[PDB]
Amino acid sequence: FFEEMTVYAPVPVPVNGNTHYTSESIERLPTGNGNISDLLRTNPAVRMDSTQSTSLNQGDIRPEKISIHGASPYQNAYLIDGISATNNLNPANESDASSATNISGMSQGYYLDVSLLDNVTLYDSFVPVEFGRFNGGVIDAKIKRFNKVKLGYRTTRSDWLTSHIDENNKSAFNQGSSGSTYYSPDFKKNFYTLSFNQELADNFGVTAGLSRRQSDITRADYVSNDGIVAGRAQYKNVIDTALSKFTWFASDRFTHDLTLKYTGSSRDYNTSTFPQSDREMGNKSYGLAWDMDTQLAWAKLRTTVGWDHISDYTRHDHDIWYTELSCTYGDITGRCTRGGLGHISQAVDNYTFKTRLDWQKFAVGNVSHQPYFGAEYIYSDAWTERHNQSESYVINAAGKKTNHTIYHKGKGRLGIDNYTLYMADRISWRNVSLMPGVRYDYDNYLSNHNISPRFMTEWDIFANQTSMITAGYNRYYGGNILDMGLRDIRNSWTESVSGNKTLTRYQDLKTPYNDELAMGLQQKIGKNVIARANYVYREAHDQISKSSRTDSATKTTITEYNNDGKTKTHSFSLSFELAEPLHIRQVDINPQIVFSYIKSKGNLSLNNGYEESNTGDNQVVYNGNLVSYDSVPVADFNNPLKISLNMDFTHQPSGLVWANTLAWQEARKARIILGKTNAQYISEYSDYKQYVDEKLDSSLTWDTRLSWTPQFLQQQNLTISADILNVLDSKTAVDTTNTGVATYASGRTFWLDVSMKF
Ligand SMILES: CCCCCCCCO[C@@H]1O[C@H](CO)[C@@H](O)[C@H](O)[C@H]1O
Ligand SMILES: CCCCCCCCO[C@@H]1O[C@H](CO)[C@@H](O)[C@H](O)[C@H]1O
Ligand SMILES: CCCCCCCCO[C@@H]1O[C@H](CO)[C@@H](O)[C@H](O)[C@H]1O
Ligand SMILES: CCCCCCCCO[C@@H]1O[C@H](CO)[C@@H](O)[C@H](O)[C@H]1O
Ligand SMILES: CCCCCCCCO[C@@H]1O[C@H](CO)[C@@H](O)[C@H](O)[C@H]1O
Ligand SMILES: CCCCCCCCO[C@@H]1O[C@H](CO)[C@@H](O)[C@H](O)[C@H]1O
Ligand SMILES: CCCCCCCCO[C@@H]1O[C@H](CO)[C@@H](O)[C@H](O)[C@H]1O
Ligand SMILES: [Mg+2]
Ligand SMILES: [Mg+2]
Repeated sequence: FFEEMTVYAPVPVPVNGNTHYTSESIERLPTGNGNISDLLRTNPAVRMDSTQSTSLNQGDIRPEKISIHGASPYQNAYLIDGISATNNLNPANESDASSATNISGMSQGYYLDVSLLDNVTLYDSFVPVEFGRFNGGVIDAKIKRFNKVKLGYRTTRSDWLTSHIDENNKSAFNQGSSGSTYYSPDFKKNFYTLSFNQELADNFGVTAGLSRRQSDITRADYVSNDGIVAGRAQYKNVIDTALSKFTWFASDRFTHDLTLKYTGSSRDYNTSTFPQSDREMGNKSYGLAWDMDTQLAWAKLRTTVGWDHISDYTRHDHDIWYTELSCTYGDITGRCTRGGLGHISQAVDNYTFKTRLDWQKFAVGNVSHQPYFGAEYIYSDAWTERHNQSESYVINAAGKKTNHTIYHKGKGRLGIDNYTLYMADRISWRNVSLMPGVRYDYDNYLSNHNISPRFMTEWDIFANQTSMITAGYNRYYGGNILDMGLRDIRNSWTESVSGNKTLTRYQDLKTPYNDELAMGLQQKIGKNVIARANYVYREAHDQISKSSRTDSATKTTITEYNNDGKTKTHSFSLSFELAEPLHIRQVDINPQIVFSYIKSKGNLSLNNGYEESNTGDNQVVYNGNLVSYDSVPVADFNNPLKISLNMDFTHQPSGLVWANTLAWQEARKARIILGKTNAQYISEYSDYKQYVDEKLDSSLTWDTRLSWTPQFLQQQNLTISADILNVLDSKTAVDTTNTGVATYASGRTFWLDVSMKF
């Protein structure tokens, strides 16, 4: 509806607030593990946490965190075919640790292998009324409709990866861990894909995508008090993906779709120091969706009936975790800790009922109107469970148990009703396009009536589509964190002597939101250059943070959640591309320059999210100065300037495609909290928290993918590809400890993949 200059460049970029990633572009770009986060790292609206996936943990194949326009990584709406696929149970808890209540999770409900998706669409700004419950952006994964059998093999290993490690981390890295932080010294990645589409009957068919991504990380199974490794074992990390879509083109009026979705993540861990501490930590999501499109003469009606199960779990091998003062395990003699703390889980089931009505285009004088309305109902069943009774204790040689704790078999469930109403009008007069809209959200979890005004306007300045300006104002209200209401039930299962149970105060919370002011320019320079300039301003208000206290008499820790967090972020992007690529001796060259600049100031850390507790600090000492906390730069997802030269080489006679991305990223600042002993500390300001920012290293990263399709074979069935990540083997310090011990980004990495079509 809005006029747009299509992206012919190597890397997709934001057009009118949205970026489209086709399967061609997902396959052409080197995407590592093939998680949606690998696809979106190149987007100028996105910032990753460079301290997350480092030289120390390339074995892990799970999806990574993404910040859109300064928003936190738990504030994005992840959807599959327009249906919510976001894990709102407790996305901030990523800890791989073992405990009675620890469960590792993230915001992505399904860890989807992107190589099976038809396309992925990211909305970063000018987001329409249909999308909601997010503070930063919307990621919409789309499933292919029948239109072919493809087999794909992809592999990599620790031998093909260069690890830049500080000498201080060498021992922990070789063992495979340091307490609850796990490393991947030795690993082998085998990824298998199977995709097919088959017409089953007249106007009826199905598409099925299956993917098994496995990483076998080798660590020490047992480490002694001395630090002596006794043996090594293989810890299976696997993500299974199963996607399927049935389409029945029943008639001119009706079209039916039935979608089956399933992602199975499973990771084996153990505590090196504790014998018999094996545990399976995982995440399982599956669901169904019946879509129906009814075409009438005056309007189009789209209905969706859906069910999704999103879960995370910890399943120890053992049910008892205990400390023997005189060890009876194997040949261990001293004090030893053995076992595990059973099986726990957390889940949310959504029952979705959506409707959208698209009225036919009509005129009121010379002003063209195309309105649309939506109504949605989502029932959420959210729960946490302790599957088996567990115990902990210290036992003496005689058999006397002390410091005994019992974890009781239990389950706690929550029922939530979510409603959505929305309407927008597509207004078009001459060279001006207008889309005014309003979205309404209500839930009985926080019981807040949320009104989101949504407005974007586009002006074709000369009406020849050479200069187009887009401006807009939009409000984005986020979703809920179900842990707040569920944790107390999980903490009540604990029966111990001096254990503080929890009381969580959250029902008076206002829903967190972003106000956005955005301006976009699409400009044709000369005959062959397309230039895109975008500015996005985001004010993040009523951001969730907390404060706590422990009460002795009642033996309770009272956490009171609040809306004290606030950030201001300025986002700028400048892109240059060619309408026509160069042609030299049959080699087609497609070049692109992308500038991305994101500066954010706030009184919180994005990684902390709703668990942030320092928002009550109105003032801080920052780099020797007593300043307002809101004026201080945000400490994470903080590499402000990004400059990229992207270049695709295509030589059809030889069946070769050469994709290259050269990315220069600005150094991030590592925040350090100063103690009274610190040389830079100021006693004058002792009543305030004091921080110093240490700038680290900038990174020049060259990622490449060389794809060969042997021309001798009829139908071009076979394709062999090589991916090289960080070709220059840049050594970049992503993070540093208080002592000065540095964490490094990953070094040169080689990926080999084969695909056969039939
Ligand atoms: C398509 C994938 C081709 C892989 C070719 C082998 C990659 C070699 O990889 C290199 O090997 C060196 C010696 O073993 C190591 O020192 C380097 O760290 C490693 O990057
Ligand atoms: C219909 C089945 C579709 C997927 C086919 C690929 C499954 C690969 O499966 C893998 O095979 C390996 C064989 O060496 C085993 O060692 C692994 O444990 C297994 O996960
Ligand atoms: C998961 C989908 C459930 C619906 C069952 C599939 C019905 C397919 O029905 C098909 O419809 C065609 C007309 O559209 C006819 O020409 C075919 O003979 C008939 O098999
Ligand atoms: C596609 C389905 C469209 C949305 C259906 C809206 C149903 C509204 O239902 C109403 O919700 C109120 C709020 O909890 C309740 O107080 C009322 O008792 C209930 O009937
Ligand atoms: C949170 C308490 C109700 C849980 C849902 C139970 C089964 C569906 O009952 C729902 O009740 C709502 C009223 O609250 C209505 O708005 C819905 O239309 C109705 O489907
Ligand atoms: C078509 C969509 C209809 C649903 C709109 C949401 C109406 C929310 O309405 C609210 O319902 C609560 C009960 O759950 C009451 O406590 C509130 O007083 C009432 O304002
Ligand atoms: C398509 C490009 C649009 C350019 C928009 C104007 C430049 C925005 O610039 C911003 O202005 C703010 C004003 O208070 C300052 O606070 C920011 O530091 C500054 O970066
Ligand atoms: Mg290596
Ligand atoms: Mg309330």
